[PDB]
Amino acid sequence: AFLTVERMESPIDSADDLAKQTKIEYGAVEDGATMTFFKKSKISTYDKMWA
Amino acid sequence: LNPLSPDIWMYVLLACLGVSCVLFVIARFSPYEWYNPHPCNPDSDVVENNFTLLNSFWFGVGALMQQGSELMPKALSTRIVGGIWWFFTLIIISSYTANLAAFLTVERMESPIDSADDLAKQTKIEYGAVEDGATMTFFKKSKISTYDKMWAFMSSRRQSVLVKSNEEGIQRVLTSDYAFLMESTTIEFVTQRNCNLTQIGGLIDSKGYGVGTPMGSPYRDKITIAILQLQEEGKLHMMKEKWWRGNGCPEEESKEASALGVQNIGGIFIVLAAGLVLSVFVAVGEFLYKSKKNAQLEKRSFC
Amino acid sequence: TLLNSFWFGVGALMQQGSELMPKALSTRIVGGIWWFFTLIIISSYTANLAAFLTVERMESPIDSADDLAKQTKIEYGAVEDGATMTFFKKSKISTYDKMWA
Amino acid sequence: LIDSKGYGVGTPMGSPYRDKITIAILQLQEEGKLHMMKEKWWRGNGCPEEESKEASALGVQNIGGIFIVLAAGLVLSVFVAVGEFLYKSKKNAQLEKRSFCSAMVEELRMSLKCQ
Amino acid sequence: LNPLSPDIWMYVLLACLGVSCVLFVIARFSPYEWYNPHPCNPDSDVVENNF
Ligand SMILES: CCCCCCCC/C=C/CCCCCCCC(=O)O[C@@H](COC(=O)CCCCCCCCCCCCCCC)COP(=O)([O-])OCC[N+](C)(C)C
Ligand SMILES: CCCCCCCC/C=C\CCCCCCCC(=O)O[C@@H](COC(=O)CCCCCCCCCCCCCCC)COP(=O)([O-])OCC[N+](C)(C)C
Ligand SMILES: CCCCCCCC/C=C\CCCCCCCC(=O)O[C@@H](COC(=O)CCCCCCCCCCCCCCC)COP(=O)([O-])OCC[N+](C)(C)C
Ligand SMILES: CCCCCCCC/C=C\CCCCCCCC(=O)O[C@@H](COC(=O)CCCCCCCCCCCCCCC)COP(=O)([O-])OCC[N+](C)(C)C
Ligand SMILES: CCCCCCCC/C=C\CCCCCCCC(=O)O[C@@H](COC(=O)CCCCCCCCCCCCCCC)COP(=O)([O-])OCC[N+](C)(C)C
Ligand SMILES: CCCCCCCC/C=C\CCCCCCCC(=O)O[C@@H](COC(=O)CCCCCCCCCCCCCCC)COP(=O)([O-])OCC[N+](C)(C)C
Ligand SMILES: CCCCCCCC/C=C\CCCCCCCC(=O)O[C@@H](COC(=O)CCCCCCCCCCCCCCC)COP(=O)([O-])OCC[N+](C)(C)C
Ligand SMILES: CCCCCCCC/C=C\CCCCCCCC(=O)O[C@@H](COC(=O)CCCCCCCCCCCCCCC)COP(=O)([O-])OCC[N+](C)(C)C
Ligand SMILES: *[C@@H]1O[C@H](CO)[C@@H](O[C@@H]2O[C@H](CO)[C@@H](O)[C@H](O)[C@H]2NC(C)=O)[C@H](O)[C@H]1NC(C)=O
Ligand SMILES: *[C@@H]1O[C@H](CO)[C@@H](O[C@@H]2O[C@H](CO)[C@@H](O)[C@H](O)[C@H]2NC(C)=O)[C@H](O)[C@H]1NC(C)=O
Ligand code: NA
Ligand code: NA
Ligand code: NA
Ligand code: NA
Repeated sequence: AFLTVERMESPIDSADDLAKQTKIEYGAVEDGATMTFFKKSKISTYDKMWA
Repeated sequence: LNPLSPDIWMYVLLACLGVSCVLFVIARFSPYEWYNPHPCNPDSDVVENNFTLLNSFWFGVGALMQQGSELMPKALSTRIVGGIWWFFTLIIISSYTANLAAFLTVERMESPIDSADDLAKQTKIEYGAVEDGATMTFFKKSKISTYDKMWAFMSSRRQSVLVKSNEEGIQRVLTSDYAFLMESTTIEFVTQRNCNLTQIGGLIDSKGYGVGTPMGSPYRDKITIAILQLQEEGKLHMMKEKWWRGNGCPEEESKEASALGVQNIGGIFIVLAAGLVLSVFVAVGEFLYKSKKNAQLEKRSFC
Repeated sequence: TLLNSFWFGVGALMQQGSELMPKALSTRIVGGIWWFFTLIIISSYTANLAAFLTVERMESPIDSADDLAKQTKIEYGAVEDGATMTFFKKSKISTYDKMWA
Repeated sequence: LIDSKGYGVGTPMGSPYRDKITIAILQLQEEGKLHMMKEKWWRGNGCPEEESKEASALGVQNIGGIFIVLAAGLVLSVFVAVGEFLYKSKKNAQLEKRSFCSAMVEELRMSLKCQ
Repeated sequence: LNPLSPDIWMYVLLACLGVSCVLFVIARFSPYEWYNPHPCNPDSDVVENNF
């Protein structure tokens, strides 16, 4: 029950997997072209990253 | 033999000869193991230590495989061997049942190849490409790198790695062992409805598609203000998510994890078959040894 | 005897012990390899009956509308062209748009 | 790749300098030139790393410490093998008449084979 | 030595010495566990324990 717990877990590999990780805080360059894509996105996976 | 990473299989085997042979040294040097195997009398001067080198391996192997042995030592210097070699067993045998429980319920299929470079070293995979399309014009003019060496593959074995269309090769890779070099827009389309065929590697080339326009037009200054408008609102991405979606394959179920057959473990019907034949050969091998002794005992040797 | 040779054939496979305990080298390998045949089979049994009862405990029946969206085996079903599909065709929640797909 | 922006050789307010470049930059894009130069400044150390994963497939890194306690469990066997050998030699020297010279004779007796 | 906490391993070894000593007391105190280990020539008054 240890070696099947740390086998179910895996490092994040995409942008939706990081949305389910509220422990790891996001970080970005502020008020630039990166947040420009994220504030007007209606995909609602990246809107969760904006939240 | 998979769940213990064979450094440990070589260390335990070199510890099953290690602690075994030291227990031979400790016993013959200790006084209490010099007791009588015939305790009916006080002594007939028949006082003899039981631990021979054949019996020294026997408490080694017999304790490592949970079945026990016949010796079960008496002297305190041979209890400390018997108190640690037993505790050496209940972690190795209780990590074997731990890992093999954790490899059957949670499996992750490792691919042998991960890129165009790790794929390049193994010539047993029979790469192939789509002959006379847009891909062969990339590798023909390729004088760059690794991809030049892959051109020497395809020129050596033509009409077998040069499938005439996309659809015939998808039938071919579903049967044979094959690995495409084709467009990464169609690969995103095939892998969503035919979920046995994943995209390993990544981008090697970036041509990029585009709306056509005749030679000289005021359209193209207003086409690009419409395409770049659709990139920013995500409409060009939401339409890309809409058509290439299809069915989708959330394939994680683990599939009743495994009804374990011969296909996983069959080597213990091989190491059993290669064990009993080894003992028939030593049965005749010591049968001649008794005849070798009887050659020296009475008078006669071979008759 | 053959009556006792099953006893080392059965008792060594069920880990309860034996009564013979062979005493010479030509019967130490057969006495030794058969012990290694037991400890792989019995530890591919305990290590696999654990692997059934933790698989059908991770799975659970669907309890919401997003969990059924991840189940492409169970096909949806609805009343056709009515008030139910009216809510689903104009939804922009994109969880119910996946149910419309 | 979330977004697909793309860089570009810029061109001033509406001018035919875009037309001589969009022709000529596609010759660099298709032959080899934007891969021969991209691997000339984005090269780096070429660092190999991690052998990617062992990932709970137990080796020496986790249960290797029992080979410490198996090594430590045999050191306490040798040091007590002297202790049993000194305990009866102290007893047998008390019995008949003689001193610790016979304790070496007890080693001369127990150095023999199966008796 | 991780899947049991350091409170169990400290108590298991203190339950090993707790049952090695109590079984030593009961086996001497009990009448039946006194027996002669010589039935090859019985009735010898050579009563000894394995304990
Ligand atoms: C029924 C009787 C049961 C007795 C069980 C006793 C179990 C004792 C448990 C005590 C619990 C105390 C908690 C902490 C102890 C740490 C132990 C450890 O991990 O390894 C320690 C040593 O290893 C040993 O302690 C010796 C074990 C081998 C010999 C045991 C023979 C038993 C015979 C019984 C006859 C009586 C003789 C023994 C009397 C004790 C040190 O390891 P380390 O420091 O990490 O090494 C790295 C050092 N470095 C970093 C510089 C490289
Ligand atoms: C004895 C120590 C253990 C074995 C030694 C190795 C340890 C060294 C560590 C690492 C090196 C390992 C690499 C060796 C490769 C050689 C080929 C090989 O042997 O495997 C072959 C057979 O397997 C056997 O026959 C060996 C096991 C049975 C004989 C030994 C035990 C018998 C009693 C012992 C008497 C002494 C008592 C000792 C007491 C301690 C594999 O079979 P195959 O035909 O290739 O099947 C392939 C099928 N496939 C293609 C689908 C995949
Ligand atoms: C692929 C095919 C390959 C196979 C076929 C190849 C074809 C070739 C054909 C034929 C060749 C094969 C010949 C058979 C070999 C053994 C014969 C035998 O049994 O006699 C002896 C060896 O048996 C033992 O017990 C081993 C240990 C010896 C005990 C002490 C003697 C000296 C120890 C030093 C060296 C030891 C080893 C050192 C490290 C290696 C019997 O010994 P024992 O004293 O009577 O046993 C007492 C048992 N007791 C304790 C119950 C009382
Ligand atoms: C763990 C230890 C390993 C070996 C264990 C022993 C060997 C293996 C024994 C039998 C092999 C089984 C044949 C394979 C068929 C598989 C089908 C099945 O599941 O059960 C079948 C057999 O049911 C039994 O097995 C009953 C148990 C046998 C008891 C005798 C063993 C004691 C030996 C000691 C005696 C001492 C001798 C004297 C000594 C001196 C019938 O069940 P079913 O009708 O098919 O149900 C289907 C349900 N389903 C569709 C949902 C699946
Ligand atoms: C939990 C139990 C505790 C420890 C047990 C004892 C410790 C030592 C045990 C095993 C040591 C193994 C060392 C290396 C590991 C194998 C690697 C290998 O390449 O094997 C190969 C050859 O090797 C063989 O075929 C031999 C199989 C090993 C079993 C030995 C049984 C002898 C019993 C010992 C006692 C006898 C009693 C005698 C009494 C006097 C076979 O595999 P492959 O062809 O490479 O398959 C390729 C597939 N793959 C790539 C995914 C792998
Ligand atoms: C004369 C008496 C008998 C002695 C011999 C008995 C015969 C049979 C004995 C053993 C047979 C089988 C084992 C041998 C295999 C190699 C061991 C190994 O794997 O290394 C392990 C030891 O871990 C360390 O190296 C950490 C530092 C250890 C310092 C000294 C330990 C002694 C502890 C105090 C001693 C006093 C205790 C006192 C308590 C009161 C782990 O290695 P690693 O560093 O983590 O990395 C792997 C490196 N490698 C790949 C090269 C392995
Ligand atoms: C790193 C350096 C090394 C570590 C230093 C280690 C320090 C020294 C280590 C161990 C001390 C002794 C070592 C040599 C003697 C062997 C022991 C023995 O045989 O037991 C004897 C008890 O002892 C007696 O003879 C009766 C007196 C009781 C002593 C205390 C109780 C023993 C508890 C546990 C012992 C201590 C446990 C540990 C305590 C902390 C058995 O009685 P016997 O009289 O032999 O039987 C009749 C003899 N006859 C059959 C031939 C007729
Ligand atoms: C001649 C000799 C006779 C005795 C044999 C001696 C050898 C073997 C004896 C014990 C084995 C090892 C000793 C310590 C471990 C015991 C439990 C422990 O962990 O401590 C306990 C503290 O309880 C105490 O503090 C009492 C300490 C007195 C020792 C004997 C008490 C038990 C007997 C009378 C028993 C009466 C019970 C009712 C019976 C029907 C901790 O509590 P817990 O229980 O572990 O967890 C429950 C609490 N919780 C749920 C909130 C977490
Ligand atoms: C599991 O994947 C393997 C991949 O190797 C499949 O094995 C191939 O099966 C086809 C049958 O159409 C053979 O022509 C190939 O030669 C096999 N490849 C080999 C042996 O390397 C296997 O069919 C798949 N199983 C299932 C149930 O999908
Ligand atoms: C490889 O392709 C698929 C992937 O498992 C297997 O067949 C598919 O099965 C799924 C359901 O699991 C269906 O939705 C697909 O339509 C099936 N596709 C095809 C082409 O049959 C197929 O059995 C696998 N193995 C081989 C040898 O082709
Ligand atoms: Na388990
Ligand atoms: Na057992
Ligand atoms: Na037993
Ligand atoms: Na078990």
